[PDB]
Amino acid sequence: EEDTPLTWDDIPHVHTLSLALGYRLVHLVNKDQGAPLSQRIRGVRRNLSEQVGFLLPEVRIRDNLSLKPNQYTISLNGEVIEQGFIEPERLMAIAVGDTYGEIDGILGSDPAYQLPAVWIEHQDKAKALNMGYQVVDDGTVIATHISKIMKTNLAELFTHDDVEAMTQRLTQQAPKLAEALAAALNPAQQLKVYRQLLLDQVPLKDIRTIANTMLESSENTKDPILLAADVRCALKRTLVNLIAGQKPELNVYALSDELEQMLLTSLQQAQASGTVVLDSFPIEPNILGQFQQNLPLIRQQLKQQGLPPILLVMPQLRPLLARYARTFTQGLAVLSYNEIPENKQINVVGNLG
Amino acid sequence: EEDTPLTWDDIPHVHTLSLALGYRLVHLVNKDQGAPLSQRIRGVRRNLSEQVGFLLPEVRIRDNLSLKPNQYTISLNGEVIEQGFIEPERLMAIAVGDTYGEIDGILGSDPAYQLPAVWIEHQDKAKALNMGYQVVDDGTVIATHISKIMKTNLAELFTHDDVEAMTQRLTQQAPKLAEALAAALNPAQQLKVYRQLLLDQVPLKDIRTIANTMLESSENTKDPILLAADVRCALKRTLVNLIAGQKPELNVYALSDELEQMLLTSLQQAQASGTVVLDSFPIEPNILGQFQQNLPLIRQQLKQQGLPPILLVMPQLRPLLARYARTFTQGLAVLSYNEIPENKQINVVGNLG
Repeated sequence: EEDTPLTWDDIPHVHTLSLALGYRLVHLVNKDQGAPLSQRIRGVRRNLSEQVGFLLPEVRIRDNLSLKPNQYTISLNGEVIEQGFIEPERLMAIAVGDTYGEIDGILGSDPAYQLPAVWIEHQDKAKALNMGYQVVDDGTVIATHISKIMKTNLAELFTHDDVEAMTQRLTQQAPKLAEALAAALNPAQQLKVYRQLLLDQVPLKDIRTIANTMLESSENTKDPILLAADVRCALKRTLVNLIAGQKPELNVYALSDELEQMLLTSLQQAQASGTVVLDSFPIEPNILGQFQQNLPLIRQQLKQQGLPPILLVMPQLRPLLARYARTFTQGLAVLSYNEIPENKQINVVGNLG
Repeated sequence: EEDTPLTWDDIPHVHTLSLALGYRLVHLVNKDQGAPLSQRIRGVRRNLSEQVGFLLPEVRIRDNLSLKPNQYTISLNGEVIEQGFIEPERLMAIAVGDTYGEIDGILGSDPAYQLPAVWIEHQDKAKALNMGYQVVDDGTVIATHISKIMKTNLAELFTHDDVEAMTQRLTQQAPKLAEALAAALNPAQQLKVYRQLLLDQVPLKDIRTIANTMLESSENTKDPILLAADVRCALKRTLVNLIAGQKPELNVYALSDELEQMLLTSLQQAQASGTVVLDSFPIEPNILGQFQQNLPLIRQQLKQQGLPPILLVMPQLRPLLARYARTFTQGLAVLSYNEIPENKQINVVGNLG
């Protein structure tokens, strides 16, 4: 009543990641009933931090009664991105596709990868564990969802303030490099580069061999898409090691010489303007529908054989097609030619007409 | 009599928001009779502050005998904007449209949204509450009116002094961003951008992901309408989340290819001059009457189906049509194409001939 001063502080900040927790599943943060979403959530936030190099933000957790008593929503920067439904006390199990037999569990879905799911009681673990199922506790069904959301939205999770912390962690290793890098690219320019690297989900663990490449290639162009190409050409090793396995033989698609040429025409035309697009899209010659059609099949065709999906392109089209594979197909990999080692021999599968 | 020095201080300042309180309803601020307009008014000024991000001004309250003993006027920056009439002691109830039955209450109107209203005694609440009505105390009839006035005039409520407080509240989060933003856009330039964002009523809660976008896009253009487009493309998520619901399917209008083209002609023509208008209006080819005619129907046609009103345009016409929907229709939403996610599939309703 005597809040007679309202101050800007009364306005609550917004947070990058936040969890909404409905009634039936608030027995997960209460610090007594073996709160998983203070360790399991840190489990993901660590076993993914140390993997992608930069400390992922702190997942905050709130419980808005506004929603159904047994659901949760994950919010990126202000508001929901994905919203799942948790069974009251029936643990979920997944059948990868090699498991056989079913259990009495109520059908559901996998909120992570859109797989069929059965929600089984706490006792039937044996029947799941002895039939070959992939059972998971309640909290993990969330934590895996948060992991997928982080791994997808990696870009927006990298703030204009980590670019300070990255240079700190890099001065710890090569203290003379940053002192020569920060004077070559102002942090506004650096961040765009890390954004372009994290969009296509490239790990920034070995920051030295990344600042080295930015410092090198900074002379020619300060464009943050020509720079993100060079860093990827320098990380070709870990790129392919993460996309495909250590098997030297490699299977991938390739652009159809016709369609591939048809695009380069568009880029050259748009080159009339001052590269109005960086490379994300210069021209939409109505083949965008053809793409939005094939790229799902392109993922699925290679998912008729089990091998991970990859796609080869010209380097000049590399940065473009990354945007499509980032929106249309939830899973893909667009690699250039020079981004693949001369060690791993590749095997084209076919064109795309 | 010995006020022999008259000093500039004797001149009373003017205030952004101020309330006028006639006789019959001064029993609302007197601090004894459960003064609602020191808590309810703060109720709105808080549950709207924390929503739109920036601390709304302090509503001042005065009682000029000049007016009828039972009316009130709300004043923005010097003088009345809206003026309501309060029944002596008969509480008002509203029938949303789904409620059935009437009560003895004297007819009136809803000062908020122009709805039919009945003013009932304090006892008939049950008959209202058991018939399905929306009854409200005297003070709330005001407080809701103040809320509507704030939510409409948000722009003029954002002073050239908050741009200091916004950077303070943003240094609290990303202290290295402002120190790199304030050196990129002088506060005179920043404010115009926040003005353009608040005109179409976009929340500024997540200031980090807004300064980030202004800092980014500041290289190309310092025009505060090309900047307000990029911030909205970056907030597309919360934009649509606030206009429509979380339902992925979406229904909206679209410009008639003919009329849409007819405007772009006008913009290109005006491009002869140095973009004499930012984008609010380059050319009035007498289709302004057609607009002032349709936009009311455009609101109402979609109010024949209950779904919230939206309108799609070209991005190059986006900033223009925002001015019309800000004046002609008290409620509308003009969204571009790139301002809508690729997640929510849209459903056009029809052109506008």
